[PDB]
Amino acid sequence: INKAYEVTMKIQIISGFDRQLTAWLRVHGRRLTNNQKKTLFFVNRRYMQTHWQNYMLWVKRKIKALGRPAAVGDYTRLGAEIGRRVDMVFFYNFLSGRKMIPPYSAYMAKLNALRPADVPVK
Amino acid sequence: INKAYEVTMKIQIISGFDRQLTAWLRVHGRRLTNNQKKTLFFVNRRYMQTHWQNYMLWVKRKIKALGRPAAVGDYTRLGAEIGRRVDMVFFYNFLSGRKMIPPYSAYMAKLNALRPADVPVKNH
Repeated sequence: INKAYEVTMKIQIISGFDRQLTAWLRVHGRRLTNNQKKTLFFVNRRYMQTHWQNYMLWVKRKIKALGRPAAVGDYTRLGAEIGRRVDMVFFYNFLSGRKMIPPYSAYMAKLNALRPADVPVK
Repeated sequence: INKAYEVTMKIQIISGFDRQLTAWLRVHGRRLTNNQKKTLFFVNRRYMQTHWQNYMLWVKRKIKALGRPAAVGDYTRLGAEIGRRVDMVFFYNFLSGRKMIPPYSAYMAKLNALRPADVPVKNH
């Protein structure tokens, strides 16, 4: 059930990365402009996209290792695990500590405007 | 810091960062696209811009410590030292290591097309 599986995983991964960022922003957000905050949310979606194949390699081996028929809920749980086990807070700290949060551009707004279920992955 | 001094520093810093990137690329650039390489050259300019206030305080201290009035040759030297010693390699490793090199955008090509002397910084 391929796309139901991709959708629940994307929702959980983005949700999880977004939780890390919103938590981080409560501590560090004072210093950043609203555009810089939106850029970091873009970063979350882009990070998921550029690591999607690696997450799928790994998810494929975890389902396989179920010795069981995968239900969509398996995918929900594997996505939630990626969402909390990727250290995005390190990434925010490094990027902001290097003063290199990129400018908020229309192409970033475009990605942020999609529903999480529709964020394109390959 | 006066305009003439600003200009020799931007030239030397961008040149130094560019040399560091050119070096790093020999090791780490085999599988990047031309686009991705051009983004890291943009990153060098952007890095200088966002660290400009930091470099200006460092420069002020170095100049206070010179033991004589400063002249443009001192600023050329300090810009070259920043160009050499900032570690752009830890930043290039971070972007490439995480597969987060940004796409090459039109605004980036615009910044890359300026002469280093004309890259805007907050110094006016």
